[PDB]
Amino acid sequence: HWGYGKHNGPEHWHKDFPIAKGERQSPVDIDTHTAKYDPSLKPLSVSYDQATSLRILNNGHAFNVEFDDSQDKAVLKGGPLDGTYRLIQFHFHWGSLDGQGSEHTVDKKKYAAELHLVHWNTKYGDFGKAVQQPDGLAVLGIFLKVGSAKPGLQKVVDVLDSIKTKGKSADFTNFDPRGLLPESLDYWTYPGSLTTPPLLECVTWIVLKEPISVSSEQVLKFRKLNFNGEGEPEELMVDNWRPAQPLKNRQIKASF
Ligand SMILES: NCC(=O)NCCOCCOCCNC(=O)c1ccc(S(N)(=O)=O)cc1
Ligand SMILES: [Hg+2]
Ligand SMILES: [Zn+2]
Repeated sequence: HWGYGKHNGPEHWHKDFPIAKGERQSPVDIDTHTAKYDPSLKPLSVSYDQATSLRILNNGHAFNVEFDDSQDKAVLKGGPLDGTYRLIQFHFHWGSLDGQGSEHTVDKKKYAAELHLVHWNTKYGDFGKAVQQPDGLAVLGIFLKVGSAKPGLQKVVDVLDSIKTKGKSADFTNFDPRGLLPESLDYWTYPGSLTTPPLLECVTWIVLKEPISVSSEQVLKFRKLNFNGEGEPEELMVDNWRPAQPLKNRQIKASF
């Protein structure tokens, strides 16, 4: 099955998921000189004071921190969006080296990692239904650059040892996502898709201008994770990112 290896990597995904070559894929390069300043763009509204984290899980392609989304607990609104989007999970994409790892690029510049905070439009009732609509999801993308440690990320880093292989999970309550946000909420937005199979084109991307910094040691722990399950040949979970895809006439709007 699909992965990031040379035999099952992104270049092969189109075979089982033809949408891989659709008209609104994701990730893309943000050409900052071609991005359009849209004055009609509203400021983002991140309401995560009430977020209820549940657990963390190694799903074989990344680690996900899941939240309780049975109620309007942690939501995203404003920006290019209409209605409320509820946080379901967050995960990262990282590289084998500091010079690569992000999915989206800014003027072809790659970051060490990229944080994705996944939300689904509540008008559709459930996540499964949101994935069948063109305005079904909203993913908040935050770039990670190597520098100073991120206080707020440390809690995640420490549990990683507990979910080393695919299929492992650990309780992960009382995690506050606000600790992962940059100071500024300026963003780029464009119509896109999931970045992993099934690559559904249901996402409104909100990519923050300002990156968060993490330490070398924080990033290193990410790379200690395994793609494989327990008792199988060890394969380091690195470079779980997809290359930039053709914009194809879509327009990237800037809130700044
Ligand atoms: N009805 C059968 C069926 O499979 N329906 C599935 C409904 O939607 C399924 C989508 O796959 C779910 C798993 N993936 C994700 O949730 C998921 C979420 C976000 C991103 S990303 N990287 O673009 O932020 C990538 C993947
Ligand atoms: Hg869709
Ligand atoms: Zn992602």
